[PDB]
Amino acid sequence: MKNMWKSARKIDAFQHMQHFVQTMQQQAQHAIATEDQQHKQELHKLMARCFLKLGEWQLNLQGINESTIPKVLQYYSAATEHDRSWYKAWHAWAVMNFEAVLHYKHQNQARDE
Repeated sequence: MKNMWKSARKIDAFQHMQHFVQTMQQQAQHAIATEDQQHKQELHKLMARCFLKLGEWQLNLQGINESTIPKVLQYYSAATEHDRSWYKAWHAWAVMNFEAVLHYKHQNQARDE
């Protein structure tokens, strides 16, 4: 799916990503055991990478606005929750929040006039 996105097929890849992460969450819910818990850590890593890609691709497609910011924020928060010790996830989450701050500042300036 990363290759699909790199092939310019964006919307379909993103929808597939949503479906795949939902399925992967369902599988996690189905996953309860010790060695299965290790596979669940692997699941968390993979699906946190996935959530980061969901946030990034939704940002790229739908741009930045009041409606889009909550969804990507939710994706990145989920990614951080899945892996708290991944630099990319936390950096992306902070970058998104900072961009939201800048966006609201810009609309403050617009509202001033």
